[PDB]
Amino acid sequence: PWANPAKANAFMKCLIQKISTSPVFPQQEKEDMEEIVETMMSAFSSMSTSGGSNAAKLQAMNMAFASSMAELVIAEDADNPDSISIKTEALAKSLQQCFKSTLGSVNRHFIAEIKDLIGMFAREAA
Amino acid sequence: PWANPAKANAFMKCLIQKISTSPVFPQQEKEDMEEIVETMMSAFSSMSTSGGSNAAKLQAMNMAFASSMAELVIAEDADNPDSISIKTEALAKSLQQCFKSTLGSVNRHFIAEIKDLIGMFAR
Repeated sequence: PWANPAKANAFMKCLIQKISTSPVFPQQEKEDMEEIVETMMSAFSSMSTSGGSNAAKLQAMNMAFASSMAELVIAEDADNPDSISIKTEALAKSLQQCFKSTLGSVNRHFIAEIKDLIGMFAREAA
Repeated sequence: PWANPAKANAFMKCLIQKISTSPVFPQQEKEDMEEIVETMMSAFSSMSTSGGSNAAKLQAMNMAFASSMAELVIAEDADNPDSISIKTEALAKSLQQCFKSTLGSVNRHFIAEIKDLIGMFAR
């Protein structure tokens, strides 16, 4: 995944541009996805050595970022499993494009865990 | 869950005290868990209540806080996955008493979610 704050920050700014410019998500989702990832990037700065190694911490902080986006897609459209499916692809593609415009290679390890987080979080509502 | 700032600080102080006093957790994980729970709870205090932390924004942070503790346990399986239930039940206990001592009852949902989160993060 990411490590340097210069990479995680530019990843969020790309993501906040892809999300806010995505008509798939209603305005209630565009600003909630805004503050959710904005509260995360402010946290990926208050680390142990800030932009440092962390490992366990950086890993856990990545699953917090993934679960926050995974649940947000679920919690805002749990009534319709169809919208959940189309917004998962609209979110995942916005991720993959930002992995390319900041790193140059998509790491499916973080994207597959999101689709596994969305898949599990969907059934917990059932 | 720990939306409003007052509720979040009491749960934070309880959790940090329960993790530091636990013998199951090693020395390093007590530190990394403290950083994650202080980092996560400061995110809850930025919005809080039901207006700033709406249901969608709250439930996202809840599982974010649940996954941050779940993966931290999953990552530091330095004793091997062979024995991670001891750290799962210990985190489950520490959450149950902090639930009762700061909110009145226990939330069997947020507890079993961590069980699902730890279980799925294992594979």
